[PDB]
Amino acid sequence: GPSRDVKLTFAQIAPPPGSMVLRGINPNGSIEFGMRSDEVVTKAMLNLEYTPSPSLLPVQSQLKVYLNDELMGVLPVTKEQLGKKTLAQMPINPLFISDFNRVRLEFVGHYQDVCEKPASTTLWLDVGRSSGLDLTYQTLNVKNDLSHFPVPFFDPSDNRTNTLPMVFAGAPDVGLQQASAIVASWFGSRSGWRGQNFPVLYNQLPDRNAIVFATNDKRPDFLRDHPAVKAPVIEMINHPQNPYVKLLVVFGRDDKDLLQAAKGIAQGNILFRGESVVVNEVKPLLPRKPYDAPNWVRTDRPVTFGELKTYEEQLQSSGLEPAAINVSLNLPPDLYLMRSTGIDMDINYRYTMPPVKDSSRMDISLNNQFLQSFNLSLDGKTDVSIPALKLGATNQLRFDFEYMNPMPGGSVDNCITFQPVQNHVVIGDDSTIDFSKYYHFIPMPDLRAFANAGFPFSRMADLSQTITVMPKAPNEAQMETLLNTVGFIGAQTGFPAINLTVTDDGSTIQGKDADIMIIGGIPDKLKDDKQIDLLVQATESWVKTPMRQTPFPGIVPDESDRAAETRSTLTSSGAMAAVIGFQSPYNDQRSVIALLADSPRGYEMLNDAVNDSGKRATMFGSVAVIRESGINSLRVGDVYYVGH
Amino acid sequence: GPSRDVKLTFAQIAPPPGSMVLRGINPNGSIEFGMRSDEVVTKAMLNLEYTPSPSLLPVQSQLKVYLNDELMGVLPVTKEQLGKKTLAQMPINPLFISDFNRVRLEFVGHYQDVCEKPASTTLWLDVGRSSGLDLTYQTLNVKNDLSHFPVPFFDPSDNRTNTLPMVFAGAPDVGLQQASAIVASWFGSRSGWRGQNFPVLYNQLPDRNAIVFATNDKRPDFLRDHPAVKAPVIEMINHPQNPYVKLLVVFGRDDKDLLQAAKGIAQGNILFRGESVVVNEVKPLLPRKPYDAPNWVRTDRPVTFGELKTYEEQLQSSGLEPAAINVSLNLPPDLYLMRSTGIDMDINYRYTMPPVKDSSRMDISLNNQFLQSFNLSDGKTDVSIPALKLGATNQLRFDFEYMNPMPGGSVDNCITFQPVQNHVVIGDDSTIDFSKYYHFIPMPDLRAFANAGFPFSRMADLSQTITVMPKAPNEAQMETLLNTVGFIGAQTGFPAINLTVTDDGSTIQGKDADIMIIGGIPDKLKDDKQIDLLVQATESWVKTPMRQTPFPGIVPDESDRAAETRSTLTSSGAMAAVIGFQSPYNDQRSVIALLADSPRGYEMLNDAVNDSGKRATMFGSVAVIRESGINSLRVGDVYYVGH
Repeated sequence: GPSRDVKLTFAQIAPPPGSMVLRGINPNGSIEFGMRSDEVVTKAMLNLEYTPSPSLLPVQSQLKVYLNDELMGVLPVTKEQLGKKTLAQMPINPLFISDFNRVRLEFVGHYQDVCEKPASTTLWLDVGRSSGLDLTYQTLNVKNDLSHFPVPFFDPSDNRTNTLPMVFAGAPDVGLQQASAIVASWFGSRSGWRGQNFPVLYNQLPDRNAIVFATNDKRPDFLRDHPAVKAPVIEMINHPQNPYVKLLVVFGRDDKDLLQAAKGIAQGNILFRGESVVVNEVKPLLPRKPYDAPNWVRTDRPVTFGELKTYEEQLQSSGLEPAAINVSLNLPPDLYLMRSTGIDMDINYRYTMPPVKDSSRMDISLNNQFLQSFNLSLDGKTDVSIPALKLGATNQLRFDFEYMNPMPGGSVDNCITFQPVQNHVVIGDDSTIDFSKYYHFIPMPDLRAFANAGFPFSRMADLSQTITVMPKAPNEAQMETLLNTVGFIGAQTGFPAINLTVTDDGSTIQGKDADIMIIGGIPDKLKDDKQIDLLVQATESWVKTPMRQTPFPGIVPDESDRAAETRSTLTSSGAMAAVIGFQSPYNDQRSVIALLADSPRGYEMLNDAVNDSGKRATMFGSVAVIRESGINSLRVGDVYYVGH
Repeated sequence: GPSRDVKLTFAQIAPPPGSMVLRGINPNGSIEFGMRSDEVVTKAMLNLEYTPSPSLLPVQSQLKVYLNDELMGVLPVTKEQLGKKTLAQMPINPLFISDFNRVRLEFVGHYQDVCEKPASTTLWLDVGRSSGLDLTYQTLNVKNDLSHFPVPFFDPSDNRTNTLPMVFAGAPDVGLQQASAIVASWFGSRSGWRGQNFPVLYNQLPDRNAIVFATNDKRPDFLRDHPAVKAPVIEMINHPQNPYVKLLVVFGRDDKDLLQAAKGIAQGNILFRGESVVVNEVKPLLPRKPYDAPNWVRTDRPVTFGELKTYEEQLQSSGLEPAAINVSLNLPPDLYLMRSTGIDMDINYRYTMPPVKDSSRMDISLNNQFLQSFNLSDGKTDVSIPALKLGATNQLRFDFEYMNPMPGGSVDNCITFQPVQNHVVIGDDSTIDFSKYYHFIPMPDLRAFANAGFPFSRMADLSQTITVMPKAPNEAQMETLLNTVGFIGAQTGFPAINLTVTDDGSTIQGKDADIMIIGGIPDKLKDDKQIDLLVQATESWVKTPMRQTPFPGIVPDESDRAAETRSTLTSSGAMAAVIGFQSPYNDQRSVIALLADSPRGYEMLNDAVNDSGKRATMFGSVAVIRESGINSLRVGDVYYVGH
């Protein structure tokens, strides 16, 4: 079977800073990696480029490698490697590996053997960011059972961006488009932060796990002599060229049957069994609530920290120096602070009584911004008022415990020291955080929330109040960008779009209360609003520039730094994509976000910018222009507030 | 491609104390540099001529060399070189170099082993300012794509002056002059504090990247083969001799199309695509308000610290000794307060609560001068800044001075530990009022012009600004015009797009706008009243204002600033005269004249206007720039601008 040779380095598995330093207080460095439970590793090796300390002793210092609680090897320090950068090759036995492994490097060092100062900064060993673990994956044969779903298509263990191409049969219909969008949104919600890309190709066949859409009419070229189905059925067959890649052929009589199948897949994914699964009836019971997403916190009532734990071992730490506890809480980017009172949180922290009252403080930080420090000299219910002014869509709350332990040293001749004792730190699980007093009222025309959270469309979980307009007979690129943006919206939230509406005519939205989404060409029905700032055409394009451009604006905007100063029009022969956001001419409380290109290369740029989270989270303002030189954003046009 | 050896001394890249000392509380010494993004660094080595402390332990004390959090090598101190001067060269791996690199040196020291105490002045390692980085840049070939604009001409990762020569077609008319001035203003505004220089050549291709201006009738050299165009196009072609340098060719049917192309390049440059960009329609919607410049602070509303960061972690610090938090305020030089109460600001600082009140404080200072102090024993303090040094640019520095009352045990039992760090943060919500001021100042001086360009930069777009130029100017006068326009544009944050370049004095008669004389003073001017330093290329006369006292009062006096003697003399050298006076047509408008007597004088004037060290030392109403520097004096009548 096929076997790839991936060589992951130390710059994408190690902490953000990269090169880690192994001191005496934190001598453990862990890097995590896993396989998709289908491919088997072979010929795995670890290359370490470390530079020991010139002070530590040669033989009494060593670097231990632990794959999973098993010492794979021990590299000692020699007299020549005392202060020189040395390359060490460590073999990794491909037998103790599992679905998820954490290679842990532990460094022990001793510079003095008589009166060594524990936790001294003279001893250190830092691995280089050029290190890497080279391992080859070999693909095995899948059992071909729909019970394991979506394991063969999408495995949550893989950290690489999910690549799931969808193959239509050319010129999708109205129902087929919305069903494919539902499936893509479900896959994006299943993926999450991993990032998802759906390369769509018509009447072709890739060499990767794909999804084949069939409706008993306009079937792909290779779905020949297949019997018609009475009800929507989902069958998992193999590729005819090679049996080492599994497809997903969804069937149905008409577009409505395929939509029912997609709804059953997105919702009833827990009843999948065997190989073929027939859907017969799917009906809801009650609608969803606004601003209610599984990934977003509950703003209606205070939520405990127990509902904000990714793993059970998040709210506890140990060791000579207790590490900082980091918690993530996603919330909608509509929190507007009116009374400047902030949020009130009660932290029920339990700590260790220090030997002396030396103020082993504890600090709370929000996005690397110190909020307040509490003395430490044992649960305490403190009412912490957070002066929150930069609460966006995603943040990170850090509780650090700066422990300083005085150790009796004695005198010059009477050198006596004590080894450090480990301190246990735990945050109270009953601790709560309140977000009820925060209101929902913000400037609408900004798309920073759209790129970070998708707020304009993600008002409700199932996207009921959203209408996406598509051009007649879409090509590959238009459907590709549609699927990509729908999957991104679904991943930013926690629930897929089940009640989304797709239309091919631009006059069908006249008189409806919904958020309009333009994917291809802006229809002439609403193009006359003139609030659309940047328009991309075959070769011409005109943009409007504001009066003042500030890198960091204030909390409340002003009508003086957003008015269009000059309008510049020009034409060229290059590629350029545009992301614009304006007010709908049919309602004063809804918005329209349009992603538009002109050429296939522009669509490719738009897809590369939307799929990747590095280039997408760097846009703000009202308008964004994506070109070969990345993406440039500007805040032009009048501002209109949304909310109450 | 050509290789240029570069030696960056430690003086021009480190903070301006000259040298850096690495103590036990501040062992981090940082050095920032950048890469042009179109060149690759090869054979980079770091030299260090440092002195350690003699009380250091030889093996248990070393220094690191981190390049973007990557240890290139560690240097220990041997017993023989414990107190002596130590020179060491370390090879730097060019693979980890990026657009903006920060080399941080960390020093670890241990003078004792059983009872060593931090914050002690017995252990130290100081690097002299004789060291520097030795690296050889190697240019590459860009993709010739206009989407990366103005990347090949101006990179935000550079630190040296941006020399951008502009090749015209010879004897440019008013339209070409105005277009070149607009382009130079835009480039200077994009550059900013990096320094701007715009040499001009006629039918001479330069070595560096340049901009070519064409008209389809007076075609310059090496462009006769290019076919005629139907509309103003912007194309970036390669230099025929050496392709590693790029030239920006601007075409147009006539001067009006060239001006339109320049206006489009200035404003509509965010959507350049591929190559040969055709600009057709560039029209404005509404005019610009006075005192509306991006770099200058907004006076219509109270301004917060969020709009004055220009950074990400400027309002916060950490470590044992929290570094000072500096915020720069760029105010216009036209500010007058009769109430004399001073501007009030609402500081919302917060800090780490120390264990016991030990008189740890925070000092707020302005222009490197102590202003106020607050004890740390989390607030909305109203601080009234006395307006005594508020000029055109300043620096507001909050320095959190701490001292930790850490115990040390008894004489027979000394305790050991590691000192804890403390974080400080101001918060991007502290506002400062600036609407309680008026715009009324006596303006015969040149300090506001040299520092901010006030009389001409009242409107960021230079709408009411008339610059005269001689008939068929040479390279020197055009260079002077381009340089002064670029400087005015860089002091502000908006390109001068609506400036008016004229050639005859008939347009000056009956027009409400400031005057900028470059070539020479016209006949209607230089009436020998309120005008000094008339240089007829042979002799010159200067007036002494009866007194020359450094550091005058805030409000100037009229008894001292009065002409006493008119000394006339003929010489054989070269001089440049900067003269500021009042226009006879309008009382509010003013006339600034930058003139020279000889080509060497024009060169000295261009050099003075280009740099910034010799420009900040210019004040008064008259400035004479000779081969021995610039000397200024305040003479003439006083006229007030403002209501």
